[PDB]
Amino acid sequence: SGFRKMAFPSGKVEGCMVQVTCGTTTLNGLWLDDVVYCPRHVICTSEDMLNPNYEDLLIRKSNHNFLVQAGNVQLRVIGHSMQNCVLKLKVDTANPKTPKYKFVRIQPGQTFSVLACYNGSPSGVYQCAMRPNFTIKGSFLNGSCGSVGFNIDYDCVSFCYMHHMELPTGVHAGTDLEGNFYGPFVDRQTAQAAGTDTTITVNVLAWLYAAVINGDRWFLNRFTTTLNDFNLVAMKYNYEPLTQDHVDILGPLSAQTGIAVLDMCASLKELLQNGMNGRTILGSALLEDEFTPFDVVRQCSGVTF
Amino acid sequence: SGFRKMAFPSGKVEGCMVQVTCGTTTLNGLWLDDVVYCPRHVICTSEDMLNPNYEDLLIRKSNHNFLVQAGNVQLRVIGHSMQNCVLKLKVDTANPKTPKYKFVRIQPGQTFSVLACYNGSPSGVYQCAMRPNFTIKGSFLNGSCGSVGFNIDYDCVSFCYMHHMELPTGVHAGTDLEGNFYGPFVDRQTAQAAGTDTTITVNVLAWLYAAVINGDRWFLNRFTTTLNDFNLVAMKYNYEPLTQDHVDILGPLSAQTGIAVLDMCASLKELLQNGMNGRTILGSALLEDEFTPFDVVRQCSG
Ligand SMILES: CO[C@@]1(C(=O)Nc2cncc3ccc(F)cc23)CCOc2ccc(Cl)cc21
Ligand SMILES: CO[C@@]1(C(=O)Nc2cncc3ccc(F)cc23)CCOc2ccc(Cl)cc21
Ligand SMILES: [Cl-]
Repeated sequence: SGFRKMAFPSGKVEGCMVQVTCGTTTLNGLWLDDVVYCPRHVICTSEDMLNPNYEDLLIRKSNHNFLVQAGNVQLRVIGHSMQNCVLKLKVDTANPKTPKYKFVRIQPGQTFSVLACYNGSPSGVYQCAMRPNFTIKGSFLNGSCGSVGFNIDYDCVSFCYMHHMELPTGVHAGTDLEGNFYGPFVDRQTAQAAGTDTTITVNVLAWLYAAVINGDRWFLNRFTTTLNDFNLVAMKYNYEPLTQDHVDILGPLSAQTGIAVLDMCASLKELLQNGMNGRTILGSALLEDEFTPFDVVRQCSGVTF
Repeated sequence: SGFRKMAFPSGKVEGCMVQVTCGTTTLNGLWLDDVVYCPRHVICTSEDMLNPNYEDLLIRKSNHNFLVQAGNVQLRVIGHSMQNCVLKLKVDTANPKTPKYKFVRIQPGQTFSVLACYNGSPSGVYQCAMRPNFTIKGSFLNGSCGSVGFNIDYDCVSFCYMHHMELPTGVHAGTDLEGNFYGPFVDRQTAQAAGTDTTITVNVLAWLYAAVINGDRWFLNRFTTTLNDFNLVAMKYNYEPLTQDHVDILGPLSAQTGIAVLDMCASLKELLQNGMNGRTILGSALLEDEFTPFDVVRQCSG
């Protein structure tokens, strides 16, 4: 019993975190094989960030301008190239701790673990979801750039996020490991804002199934709904549309608890129109949307890595 | 910016998790140097659990009755001793991945990261606190026994908890790494129950200071309170008494925000009276009590 916001074990990722310094800017890099990946804005000064020409700024740098520190060992940079918003620093030494890995681009609603780092040193691990507005509600201070997001499937680490910036509302923006931003963001000091966010409907439903598995049933009712009626209601509360794929994905949880996906949608509909009425669900007074259906199955079954 | 429930990076602890098997019982062990620590109930059968005589059950076991698996490598048990509710299995190989570590016994209100494991394999990491009733609100299924709680301050892993039991309310009980249970719990299947739980007041105050540091001030008020008047109100909402030690501990956060501890206590009193009125504090509609003053400083400053 118990339901916690749980991150993947961060060990396989901790063995890849390095410090990257270029001039006065220090941030984090991900050392996989003989390449260190980091935000390309490490080459920029505060004045450069206003309007940077990254090819022009990069062509002026030599390998020795990048200081890469792996623990108390300085790695030697033997090449450098840019891929979208990520800088790839070729180093002489392959990381002996390189795990089996993939670079995956995730969709909004998908969750991942973030290993927050400062000066190439991991300080914390937390779980978060890629919001529908492509931001993440992370916890990052100055120097956290280059910290990464990941999922671990079997023994393979799928790197899905690299931290680049904080928006004025305190939320965060970054890229996949191929340097493509999630969202309409750019790595430039200019007016940028997170768009209107929505709630991840399939995730709230997954978390309602987690509450039922853990003995919380007060929100259940005799009612069912149609997918179309539920979406008409959901749109009204800034909830993402629920598709047939979401209903299919919730199938296993629907079979385990005996509550049909549209039966649980009628609970969610009632919760949106009437509130919790002083009650909580899994120790929360808000409907939680940062657990996917797969996270619920993994935690309520104990999958290991 | 941002305030998350943050766990410590679990890598240093993952390299210590082993599987311990004794007969039909399989659970987790913590391999540090040449010793594997695990709950002593690994020697029990489901029937032995009502009234086990651990010294009598242990004296019947030899080293080869304990199968210790570190990854795909079987370790050789060369000794065994019991220390309170922990079984210490001496093994013939020191863990090459043994980090710099300490065994620390924590007080209620303290937080730590849990590396939940099954069959010596880590499955997840989460943050939690030692409740005032000495239980932890963890996420543990059958086979999670032996999973550990820890903090990492600097490069040293301080092991503070080892999981042993799930109480009937779904909450969890365990020991420090010297085998002393937190709370009035015993490693027996006799009727046991978590005492009435309360909110960790100093932690809610720390989290209110975290909200102020992150720009949330809506809950502040022009009022102050005496420590005694605050406690009289706090007791009525099942909040732990706030001691002068707690007020002193909140000193740094008070100095950083410019809000006196007793002024923050007056905001809390008002929050308890009014609720949040549709508002949130750091993305939460409930008053959070699983962040200590130390956690707030660490996450907001460094
Ligand atoms: C690299 O610095 C920028 C940045 O957002 N940094 C930060 C990232 N995360 C957390 C932060 C917390 C506090 C803080 F002062 C800065 C943070 C701030 C300057 O403008 C820009 C413009 C574009 C880009 Cl892609 C990055 C940056
Ligand atoms: C060691 O087994 C006991 C136990 O609480 N196990 C569990 C621990 N954690 C999570 C669990 C989730 C589900 C479950 F069925 C059992 C769990 C089972 C009940 O009797 C006792 C009596 C005393 C002690 Cl110290 C332990 C135990
Ligand atoms: Cl303590």
